[PDB]
Amino acid sequence: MARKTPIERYRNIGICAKTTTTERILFYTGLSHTSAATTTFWRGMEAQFQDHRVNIIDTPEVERSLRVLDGAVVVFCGSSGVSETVWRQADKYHVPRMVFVNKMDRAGADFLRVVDQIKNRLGANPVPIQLNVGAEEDFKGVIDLIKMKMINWNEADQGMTFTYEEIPADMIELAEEWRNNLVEAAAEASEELMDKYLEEGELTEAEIKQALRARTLNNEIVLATCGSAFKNKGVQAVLDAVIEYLPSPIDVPAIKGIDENDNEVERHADDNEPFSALAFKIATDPFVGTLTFIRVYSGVVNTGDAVYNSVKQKKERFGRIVQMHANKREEIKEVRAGDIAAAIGLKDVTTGDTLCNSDHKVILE
Repeated sequence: MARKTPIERYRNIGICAKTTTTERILFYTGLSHTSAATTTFWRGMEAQFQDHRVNIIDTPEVERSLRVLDGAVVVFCGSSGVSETVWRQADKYHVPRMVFVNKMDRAGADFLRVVDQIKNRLGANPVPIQLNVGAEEDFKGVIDLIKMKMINWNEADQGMTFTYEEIPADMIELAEEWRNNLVEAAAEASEELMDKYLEEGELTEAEIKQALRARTLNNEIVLATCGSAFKNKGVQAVLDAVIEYLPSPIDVPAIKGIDENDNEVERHADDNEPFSALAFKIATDPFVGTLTFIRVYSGVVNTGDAVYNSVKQKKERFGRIVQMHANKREEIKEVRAGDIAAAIGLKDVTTGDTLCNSDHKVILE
């Protein structure tokens, strides 16, 4: 029995802030194709990618949530802005992140101000990849600084389609100043990119995206976007950024746990590694009893498998397994490395417990 979706197309993310951003993500993903974790599909605003499985993990415990997700979308209101406690813990666990400055349609909205605060108050290195076109009631879209094009989302579709257009005349200089910043941000990813940047004064879109992705993954920068969920202008582009810049399960370090001799060991994101998983939320249900949400880090688990609860030091047997989608449940038979699902009816599993292969015991938490 083989893997159906390559592990590189998974994005385990948290949306940290939230309810409006998440509801819009479920809406866009749904028509294009609180629950502890919801699986959605996204192939890009222009269907420019293969289908990616985006597992959206509900975020507030906090230290546990950050190990369950691989990357995060940290959402800041355009008017208030800067979270500080969460950001610091994220730094400790080296969680790659991007930033979404939402509510750009509201009074007092100022994208660059929020960005300057992330740099100054949070000690981060934010790099905008967009510029808002207007603010408050004048907010009508964004500028994709990499393509150097304005995104005009259709109003009747609810932003389900858009058209690329030219950067309006009064924004050209501002758009160029910030594109220069992002390019130099990309140039510092390698010796080769810097040498080209210095000689030619430019980099290709593919070079810029690869570089910005690498710097996001090594926690050197945080890319910044903006928009408005209510005006259906922006979250569609956040979803593209998740694919382009946030990590897959093989882009983060192997999870660490403790073995039977109290020594630190790791479990690599590979289906051939011994099975290991963390139970991160247990939800009750009036028809199926309990839903034990697990993040699988390594190996595979199937319905009928005997596994070991390393905390309780007892065997559990997996029965039914489900993944929650926005509008239904998919009943499944296996859960592989890098994925999230819920096991129905486990007997004695508590939140934070590790489930693993009996012959390679490990406690993740």
